[PDB]
Formats: sequence, structure tokens, C-alpha cells
Amino acid sequence: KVFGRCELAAAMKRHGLDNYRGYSLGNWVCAAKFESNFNTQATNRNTDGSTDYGILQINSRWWCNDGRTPGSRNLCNIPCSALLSSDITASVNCAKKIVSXGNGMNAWVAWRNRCKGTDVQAWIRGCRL
Ligand SMILES: O=C1C(Br)=CC(=C(c2cc(Br)c(O)c(Br)c2)c2ccccc2S(=O)(=O)O)C=C1Br
Ligand SMILES: O=C1C(Br)=CC(=C(c2cc(Br)c(O)c(Br)c2)c2ccccc2S(=O)(=O)O)C=C1Br
Ligand SMILES: [Cl-]
Repeated sequence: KVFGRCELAAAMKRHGLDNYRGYSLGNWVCAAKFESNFNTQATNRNTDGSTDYGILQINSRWWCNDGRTPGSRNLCNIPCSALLSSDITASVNCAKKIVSXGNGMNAWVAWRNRCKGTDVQAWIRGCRL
């Protein structure tokens, strides 16, 4: 599923992400925009044999189990395929564990580069939340 901006903001709010770990809702929307372009089925392979899965591009070496990644730790205790669902619940629950570890939201390289240091509130502005 490809979400719209405010559509996703509302879904993330419903799952308690506003100010989770101190990160305002716009941070999470911005992260999804630049990690996956709001696409719940996004997948991207990496040189280390891992793959990043879903709306928040959750990695299969540390966080989810995809059965094919050397060194898998499965710290979210979730199969990676569940992170490709149209409903964001499993991805949000794993993201809450990631942000509590991957040194806050720096675990999301696209957020680090393309969101951090900008006025991320613009990502929720004008949404009926
Ligand atoms: O249940 C839904 C569904 Br279905 C779609 C959308 C939207 C939308 C708009 C475009 Br344009 C787009 O390309 C996509 Br995908 C979705 C949308 C609609 C009105 C205002 C803002 C948005 S937006 O801020 O969410 O974009 C909102 C909800 Br709620
Ligand atoms: O399937 C949809 C689609 Br598509 C759009 C919308 C909404 C919406 C629509 C427009 Br237009 C807009 O500019 C904005 Br912002 C939000 C909406 C979202 C959350 C709360 C209230 C509305 S409400 O405004 O519809 O009451 C709800 C459903 Br369900
Ligand atoms: Cl702006």
C-alpha cells in the first residue's frame, strides 16, 4: 500500500508515535517518506546480505528475521514478512524497540540525512489528526 502523508500521520498517531522517545510525529512521517516513500512493501537489499523491509525499512541483520541474513539477531522478535503488511502495526512496534536501543532515530539513515536538522513539523501540518 502507498500511504498519503496525512493518512500515514493519522495511522502513526493512532499507534502512539507522537513524541515516542521524544520524537514528534513529523519525525516519523519524514522518516517514512525518505526510507520508503510511504510504500509498505518497500524492500532494499544491502551488501552485507541483509534486507530492509517495509514502511520504515527495518533491517534483517538486527531487528527482524528473514531466514536468509547472516548474523541475524531478531531483536524485534518478528518475521520480516510481517513488516510488509498494509497495516503498520508490526512495523511500529518494532520501530519503538529500534529507537530505544539504534541510538534514537539515527537507526534510520534516511531520517538522519534528510529529516534531522529540519523543521519536521511541516510533515504533519494541515492534517486533521
Ligand atoms: O484513507 C485515505 C486515503 Br485512501 C487517501 C488519502 C489521501 C491521499 C491523497 C493523495 Br494525492 C495520494 O496520492 C494518496 Br496515496 C492519499 C489524502 C486525502 C485528502 C487529504 C490529504 C490526503 S494525504 O495527505 O494523505 O495525501 C487520505 C486518507 Br485518510
Ligand atoms: O477516505 C478518506 C479520505 Br480520501 C480523506 C479523509 C479526510 C480528509 C479529507 C480531506 Br478533502 C482533507 O483535506 C483532509 Br486534511 C482530510 C479526513 C481524515 C482524517 C480526519 C478527518 C477527515 S475529513 O476531512 O474527511 O473529515 C478521510 C477519509 Br475516510
Ligand atoms: Cl515548510
